[PDB]
Amino acid sequence: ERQKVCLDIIYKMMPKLKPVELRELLNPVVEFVSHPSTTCREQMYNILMWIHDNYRDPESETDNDSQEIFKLAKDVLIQGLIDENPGLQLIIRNFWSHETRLPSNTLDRLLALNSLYSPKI
Repeated sequence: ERQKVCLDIIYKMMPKLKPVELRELLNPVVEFVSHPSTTCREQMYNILMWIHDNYRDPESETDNDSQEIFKLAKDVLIQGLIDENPGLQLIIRNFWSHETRLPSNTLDRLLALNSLYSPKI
């Protein structure tokens, strides 16, 4: 419960931090991939979808953190397709399979599935 409320106070305060702070916060939240208590893990993934969608940086490259944390977020959000809980794994599957995160020509989707290799899976 402490960790779930912590992840809540870090989800609500998150669209105010600057990448310098979000970087130092992103370590012990992505440390939640090996967690029991699927609710805290769903909060982790649920802040990481935000961190992913609002940090894609569509060809800006202005900040090292604003692409390093996107690297780490991508790493842990593709590390969730193998989640040992249906539904939650289904949520991550739907997150990835929606338009504009994996394409749908089945050619560029094929070339894009390589981008989510991430050895860990």
